Amino acid sequence: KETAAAKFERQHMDSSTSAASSSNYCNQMMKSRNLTKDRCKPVNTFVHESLADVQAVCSQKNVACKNGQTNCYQSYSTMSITDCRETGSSKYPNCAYKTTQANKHIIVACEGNPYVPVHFDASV
Ligand SMILES: O=c1ccn([C@@H]2O[C@@H](CN3CCOCC3)[C@H](O)[C@H]2O)c(=O)[nH]1
Repeated sequence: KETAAAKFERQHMDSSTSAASSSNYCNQMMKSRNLTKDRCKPVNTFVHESLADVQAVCSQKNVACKNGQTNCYQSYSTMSITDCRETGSSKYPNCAYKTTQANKHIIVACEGNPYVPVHFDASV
């Protein structure tokens, strides 16, 4: 199958690129990470920091999750991220995305033992 931790890594981690995401990046990555199989996932963020650094966020600033749960954590430092946002003219199965790089604090939901990221909540 796929654990929640692994699913977070597949959907949200891209440590291999520092911050040079081309205009093609989201189009390629949304497909390669299997986020366009059942539908075009409308919004998805990739984090270009080490797995250790992102995992460390679960020990950082506790904040409320958007859904009202209390297991969200905000990074003390800004992180290099790429936001992928489905274009207005994107039509499944040909999902099309705008690629936007940012340096922002991330907010993730953490669960389990070990306590690790399982959802990407927001960037601020
Ligand atoms: O800045 C972001 C914000 C969201 N996501 C994605 O959308 C989040 C939740 N959505 C909330 C609205 O209903 C559809 C699902 C997912 O948890 C997360 O995968 C981002 O990736 N980066």
